[PDB]
Amino acid sequence: DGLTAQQLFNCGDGLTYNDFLILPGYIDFTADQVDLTSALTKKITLKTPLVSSPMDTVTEAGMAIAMALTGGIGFIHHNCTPEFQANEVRKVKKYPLASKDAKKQLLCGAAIGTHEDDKYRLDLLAQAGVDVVVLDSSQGNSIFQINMIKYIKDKYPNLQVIGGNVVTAAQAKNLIDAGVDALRVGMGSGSICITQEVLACGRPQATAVYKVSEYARRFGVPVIADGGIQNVGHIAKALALGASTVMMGSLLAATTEAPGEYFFSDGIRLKKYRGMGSLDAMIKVAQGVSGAVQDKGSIHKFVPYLIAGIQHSCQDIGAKSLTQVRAMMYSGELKFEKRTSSAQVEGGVHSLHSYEKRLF
Amino acid sequence: DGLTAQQLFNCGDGLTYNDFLILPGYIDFTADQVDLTSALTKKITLKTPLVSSPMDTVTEAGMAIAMALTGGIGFIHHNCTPEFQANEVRKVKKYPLASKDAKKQLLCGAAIGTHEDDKYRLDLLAQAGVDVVVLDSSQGNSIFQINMIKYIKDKYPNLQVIGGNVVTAAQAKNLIDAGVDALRVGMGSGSICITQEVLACGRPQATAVYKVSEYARRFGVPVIADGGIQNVGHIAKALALGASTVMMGSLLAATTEAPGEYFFSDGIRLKKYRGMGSLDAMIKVAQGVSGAVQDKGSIHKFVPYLIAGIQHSCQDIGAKSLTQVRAMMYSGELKFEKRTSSAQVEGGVHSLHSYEKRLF
Amino acid sequence: DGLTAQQLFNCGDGLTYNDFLILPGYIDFTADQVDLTSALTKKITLKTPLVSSPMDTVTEAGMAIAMALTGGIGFIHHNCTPEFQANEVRKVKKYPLASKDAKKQLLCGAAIGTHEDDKYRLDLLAQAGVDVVVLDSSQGNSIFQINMIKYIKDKYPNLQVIGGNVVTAAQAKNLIDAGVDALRVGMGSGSICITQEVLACGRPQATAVYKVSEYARRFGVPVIADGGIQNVGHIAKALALGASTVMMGSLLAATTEAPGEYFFSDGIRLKKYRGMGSLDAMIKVAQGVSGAVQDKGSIHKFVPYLIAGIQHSCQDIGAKSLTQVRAMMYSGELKFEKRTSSAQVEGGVHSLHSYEKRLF
Amino acid sequence: DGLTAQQLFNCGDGLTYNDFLILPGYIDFTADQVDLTSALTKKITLKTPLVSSPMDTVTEAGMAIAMALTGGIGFIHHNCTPEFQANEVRKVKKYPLASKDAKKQLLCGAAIGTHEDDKYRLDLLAQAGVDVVVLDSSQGNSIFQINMIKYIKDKYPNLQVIGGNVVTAAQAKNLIDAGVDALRVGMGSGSICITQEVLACGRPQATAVYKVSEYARRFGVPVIADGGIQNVGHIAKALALGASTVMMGSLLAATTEAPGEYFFSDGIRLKKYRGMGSLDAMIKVAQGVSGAVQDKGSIHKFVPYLIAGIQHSCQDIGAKSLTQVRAMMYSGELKFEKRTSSAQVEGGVHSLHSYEKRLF
Ligand SMILES: NC(=O)c1ccc[n+]([C@@H]2O[C@H](COP(=O)([O-])OP(=O)(O)OC[C@H]3O[C@@H](n4cnc5c(N)ncnc54)[C@H](O)[C@@H]3O)[C@@H](O)[C@H]2O)c1
Ligand SMILES: NC(=O)c1ccc[n+]([C@@H]2O[C@H](COP(=O)([O-])OP(=O)(O)OC[C@H]3O[C@@H](n4cnc5c(N)ncnc54)[C@H](O)[C@@H]3O)[C@@H](O)[C@H]2O)c1
Ligand SMILES: NC(=O)c1ccc[n+]([C@@H]2O[C@H](COP(=O)([O-])OP(=O)(O)OC[C@H]3O[C@@H](n4cnc5c(N)ncnc54)[C@H](O)[C@@H]3O)[C@@H](O)[C@H]2O)c1
Ligand SMILES: NC(=O)c1ccc[n+]([C@@H]2O[C@H](COP(=O)([O-])OP(=O)(O)OC[C@H]3O[C@@H](n4cnc5c(N)ncnc54)[C@H](O)[C@@H]3O)[C@@H](O)[C@H]2O)c1
Ligand SMILES: O=c1[nH]cnc2c1ncn2[C@@H]1O[C@H](COP(=O)(O)O)[C@@H](O)[C@H]1O
Ligand SMILES: O=c1[nH]cnc2c1ncn2[C@@H]1O[C@H](COP(=O)(O)O)[C@@H](O)[C@H]1O
Ligand SMILES: O=c1[nH]cnc2c1ncn2[C@@H]1O[C@H](COP(=O)(O)O)[C@@H](O)[C@H]1O
Ligand SMILES: O=c1[nH]cnc2c1ncn2[C@@H]1O[C@H](COP(=O)(O)O)[C@@H](O)[C@H]1O
Repeated sequence: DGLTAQQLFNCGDGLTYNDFLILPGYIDFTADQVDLTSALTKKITLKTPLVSSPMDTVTEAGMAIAMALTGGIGFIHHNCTPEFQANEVRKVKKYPLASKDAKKQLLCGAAIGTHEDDKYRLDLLAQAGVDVVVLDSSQGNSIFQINMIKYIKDKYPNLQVIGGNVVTAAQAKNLIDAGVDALRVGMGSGSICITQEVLACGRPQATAVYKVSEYARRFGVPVIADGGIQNVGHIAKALALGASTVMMGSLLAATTEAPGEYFFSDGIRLKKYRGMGSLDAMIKVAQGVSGAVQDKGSIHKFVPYLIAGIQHSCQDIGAKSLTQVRAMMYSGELKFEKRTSSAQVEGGVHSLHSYEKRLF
Repeated sequence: DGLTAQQLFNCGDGLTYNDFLILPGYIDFTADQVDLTSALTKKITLKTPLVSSPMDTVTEAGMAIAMALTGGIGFIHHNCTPEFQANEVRKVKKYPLASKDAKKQLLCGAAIGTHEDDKYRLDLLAQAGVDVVVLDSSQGNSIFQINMIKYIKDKYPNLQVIGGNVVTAAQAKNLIDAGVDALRVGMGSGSICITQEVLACGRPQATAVYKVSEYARRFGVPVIADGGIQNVGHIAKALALGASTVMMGSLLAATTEAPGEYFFSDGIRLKKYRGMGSLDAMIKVAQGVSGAVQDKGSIHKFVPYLIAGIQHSCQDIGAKSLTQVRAMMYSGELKFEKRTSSAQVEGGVHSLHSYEKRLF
Repeated sequence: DGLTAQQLFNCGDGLTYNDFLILPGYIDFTADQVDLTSALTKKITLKTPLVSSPMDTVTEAGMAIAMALTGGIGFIHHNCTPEFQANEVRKVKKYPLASKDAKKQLLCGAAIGTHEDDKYRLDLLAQAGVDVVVLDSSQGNSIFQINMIKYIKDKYPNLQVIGGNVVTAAQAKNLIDAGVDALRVGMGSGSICITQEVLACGRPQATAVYKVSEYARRFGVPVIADGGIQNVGHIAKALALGASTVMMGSLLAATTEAPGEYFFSDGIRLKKYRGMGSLDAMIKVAQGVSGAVQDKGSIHKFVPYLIAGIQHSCQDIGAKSLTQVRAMMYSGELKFEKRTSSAQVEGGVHSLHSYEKRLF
Repeated sequence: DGLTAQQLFNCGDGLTYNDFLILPGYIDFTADQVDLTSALTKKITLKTPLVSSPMDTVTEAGMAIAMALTGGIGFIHHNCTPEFQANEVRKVKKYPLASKDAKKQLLCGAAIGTHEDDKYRLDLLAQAGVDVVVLDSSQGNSIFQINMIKYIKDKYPNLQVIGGNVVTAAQAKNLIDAGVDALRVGMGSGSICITQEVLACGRPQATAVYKVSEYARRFGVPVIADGGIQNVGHIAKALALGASTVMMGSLLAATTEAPGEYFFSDGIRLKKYRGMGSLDAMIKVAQGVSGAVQDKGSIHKFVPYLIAGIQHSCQDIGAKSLTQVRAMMYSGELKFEKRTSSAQVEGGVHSLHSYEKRLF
């Protein structure tokens, strides 16, 4: 009855989060007894598996503080001067589940590129007290990224470095050999991303998260699942497939703590959201779009809802912690099954004249 | 020519009712010679395979009386004070194919939870003379449900108990060992249900109905197929896959006997219909939506139409009774075949400028 | 390179006409050198493979005359008094590729049921000079149809009888043993049919046409492909899969010779079209809808377009006659390939702001 | 990890460009170091892989000059007098990556049919100095085309002849034996083509491009991929599957250099675009539609964008030239993976209220 993850993904099919479900297990505990403790890198641990994306319409100091206070972490974007990014990290560091360091200050992440401006940008961020840095690229398996990783681990031996983006075990081997402390996974699955239309390169997100995690777990390197998360079930699926944490953009967009002001159109409230490879953000080929997302309220209200939903999902599948979810996934005890297009219709809201969908 | 059910469902695919058809057989009898007699539990038998769902917008005493008079049964909902549910059961018991007990009163079902308030609710329902009780949960394979079943079978040895919801043979083993008299099958396939999108857990309904019934038939325990029934063909498919009875919500919603008033919107008549896990019905995470369904008239006219349609379907496939349909299915005499997206388009109404679809 | 029909259909998939294509061959002749001569029954031959459906919104004497004059045949419907159907057959018989009998009168077909009124209806049609009769049923594998066939072949040994509808080789065995002269194939594929929705019984049309023809060719019994023909490519596919002739409803509906008046709605011209199992046409369960189809002009203009299109299709696949098309299909010389949903999008009109589709 | 092209296309599935992706490789060079040099025929080489289609709404002398100046080539259409086509070729020959001949004049292509008017049309095009000629047919594997090829290679031994259209290795064998210098590939995949609807004959474009190229590479004969190119990723996929050059219609339609005037509808600017087999372009059966495409600016701006996009795609997959892309594809070093319908949705723009899509 059911299929194990190894035989679900080694079929060669192009599986996404919407193409499968997890089969229910046995329940002998309540939902809020479930532990969501998660390893971000080899040496940084969070109370929750949630990470904010380093985009200029998603993460500044206000978003980073709110994610850290709710038990996650925020990565500040680099579409600004080195001075500005360092000042934002300083505001986070100088501000029950809160994510904190050895001095009891909030944890903060930052993003950098792989050019020579980024070697100076790194120094300002290290002086500002950054806890972890992510090399922000579409295709992280490059000589430019490998030279940047080898430079950082020599200059600042204490710093935690996240490599990527990657979608295959061959790409992960080079970055793990180069000494990264974690891997960012996904290519083209993001809500605002058109990289697969424009360059024919990418991967369906569920098989990518599963494949890279199966290779990376052998070296003690955790995986961050990034792009294409639309709901709490997508977070549960990403963690169940081997990811240690989940990074999101559009799902945290249009919250009170996200950068940019609110506006009105068609009688409803909106906030701007755009890809870092859109012409708006940057002979010059575009890799993303710019648009808008509906208002979602404060992260101090929305993150507790995601936490309750992940706990309820772990209870339905029979696991007391995310560590136990991944252990029963790799051992073949957790079970999955595919969905046909008809099953996807049967699984959504159907056969009603009209309906109202409130989540919490 | 064609595939048996055993080789149709052991392929590992995510099959739903819309993904297959039943191949025609040989006809040597008229349609109204077909017998629809069905076992609800180990000791309760109905003239028809139809069951009303225990939802607050579907089953109260008026709905339960009409279903029993038409040869089916109604399960009264528990989103009310225990006094009110016992009084509704009392009104059903105080009221040619009618479903009745040894005292010649109509048969009545009731629903309860698995908390400690439900031990008191159970005693009032037993006082009121209830014939069968269903433990109403999204994931019935739990210590809470198993302790509730073992308590009921000791306190009232005469009472018939229905377990679930379940979608796998591993879940059914625990409830059959605990002593249930029938199993409720389905998770997330309901018209008003978003559990699969919020918690990533569930199963396509046709494979769930087929697999739980194949395990349960060996212990003499019948199966009730619940959620995702849109038409008479779905009822015929559910019974052909091994189910003894079929439970529906939205298909019996907006009938004259269902609870709640009628109202007009967009020039047409409607009645409210909602999931028991919707915020409207019940820090708190929603598992269903609330909406509306178009008016359908009285169950005293609508149920006879479903009965005639199931008889016509049994005639087309060559069987004189539902018992014979399940016997031909398990022996490999009955045949099935898959449908691609193009076959589903060819099977619906197509190639017309406009059309009118009256069923009876 | 490519797949033979035997290995395309013995995969167990639910294939429809839209799910595959025919691979091109070698051309050494012009398009109008192709011969479309087709056997309707064991003793009736037509210049073309086209047959009009016996529906009350499709075939009366005017349609039957035009179909016969253009090289096909028309089957008159039975939703009228036996007197009226016999008078319509009389008007066809009383009237360069024209379909004619030994007396040089036009050929005419008629439809009858399997009840005892039909034994009298048959005699009026036989005296009216009918050339062939079809038993008009949704599921022709019945004791009622077998007794009717055995009665007709004894009463009128000269009469040609078409059995069906069938979709499997097991159904065809009984009717071929009973002595039918041809088989009508298809169940639920028609434009106005909801039999699969309501009774769960039917079959995808391309696999049904292929499987019944493969069994029937061994006894010299031809096959008529009926229901779900939307364009000339569907006619070419039906003939290539083993059918001797193709029957259509909606494709010949709203022509000048079809019964019923024209009317205007939404600024365009329409004619009524309905299923024989719709409540409009006939305690009672509906098996079809009633609607409308856009005007197509005269059959004396429209049938020549279908003839030219089938000749062009035979030229592209490399065959000088329909006999040679079926010979290369059964020998494995003709090749086919499957289509994914994306291939169906690439195969239709795509990537335009607006367009106009003119066929001839 | 991933599938090679040989095992992706030998599955028998109906694959299109949208049904797969290319997995990323290793990067150790910048994007504008990538070489796009491409062989058009056995003796003509271009700086870029881009070709203009010979359609009356796409290629006249203005379009041919602009494509040649940007490093590609244009084929002039033949839906005009032979005198007019020769005069257009004359204007192209009379006019840093520019495509040129031994006399340092721009390269020019022309189209001809397989009738006896075309033997005279050929002589005027040779008079005018044409560099290459394409035999313009829907099904090029015919006695008419083979006699035309054998006539041209004897009359003008210096002329380069392109055969087709073909979609199978059996069709290519006859034209390669006849002595063609290149093959045009595709049937029914074009934006304005309904050949698969009307004649049931054609092939999904990605499998056709891959299979004809695998057979043709053994004889040193290059392949031109024609029809169904919607974006830069489609060009990258076509070249990666073995094509030497890519031909497009709709993607170059509504540019400043394309023939026909601009017009306004619904507040936007448009230009007419139609299939050569539409009734507008030419008892007669249509094989294409006529419509409109939105304005796209000058080819001197649009072609550089396509060049930058193909270079970026080659960089993401790890290749310094198109020659190396095809070498990694045939050796099994390049990797691909399939996409389910859900993966195609995840890969496009999703989960936004509104968005703006600018490419450059
Ligand atoms: N799937 C994804 O994750 C994805 C896809 C597209 C864009 N994006 C987002 O958009 C942003 C842009 O991504 P990107 O990949 O263009 O960033 P990038 O700076 O790596 O890309 C610039 C290009 O210049 C080249 N380059 C990079 N570093 C270099 C160096 N040191 N020397 C010489 N050449 C060098 C690379 O080949 C690269 O294609 C990213 O921050 C990312 O978050 C993400
Ligand atoms: N697929 C489905 O069938 C489905 C899915 C969702 C909701 N529903 C409907 O919505 C209603 C709500 O379903 P539900 O599963 O939330 O009901 P429930 O009362 O079982 O759920 C409440 C939660 O509290 C916990 N719990 C239950 N009994 C307990 C006890 N005795 N002690 C301690 N903890 C206990 C359980 O872990 C459960 O998740 C149901 O009546 C059902 O009809 C159905
Ligand atoms: N897929 C299809 O081809 C399809 C499906 C539905 C309807 N239809 C059309 O609608 C019309 C109605 O079809 P139908 O199958 O209902 O016709 P029918 O007269 O065969 O059906 C009437 C019912 O009465 C019973 N019956 C038939 N003859 C009998 C006899 N001699 N004695 C006792 N009982 C008998 C049969 O079991 C049948 O279900 C047909 O003419 C057909 O063209 C076609
Ligand atoms: N998939 C495709 O590539 C496709 C499909 C349809 C149309 N088209 C376009 O439309 C145009 C029309 O295509 P077409 O195939 O009809 O051109 P065509 O001139 O080859 O077709 C005319 C028909 O006449 C016949 N014929 C051709 N040459 C002959 C000769 N010398 N003697 C006797 N008979 C002869 C052929 O059988 C052919 O079907 C083409 O230029 C093409 O670009 C393309
Ligand atoms: O412009 C872009 N194109 C493609 N991907 C991008 C772009 N900008 C950001 N991304 C990715 O998109 C993710 C956010 O996707 P989302 O959570 O689905 O909304 C980011 O974390 C990046 O991995
Ligand atoms: O809130 C909810 N979420 C999910 N499933 C529910 C909920 N409430 C009821 N159900 C299920 O939905 C079924 C009715 O589904 P329907 O017949 O498709 O309309 C019920 O019998 C329950 O099994
Ligand atoms: O009411 C009905 N329900 C289902 N099938 C029918 C009905 N009436 C006619 N048919 C079938 O529909 C065919 C016509 O289908 P069409 O060519 O697709 O429009 C007829 O020849 C019959 O086989
Ligand atoms: O009328 C027609 N029907 C079918 N295919 C055609 C027709 N006219 C041109 N073609 C093909 O369509 C291609 C252009 O397709 P596009 O690039 O997708 O817009 C041409 O290069 C021809 O191969």
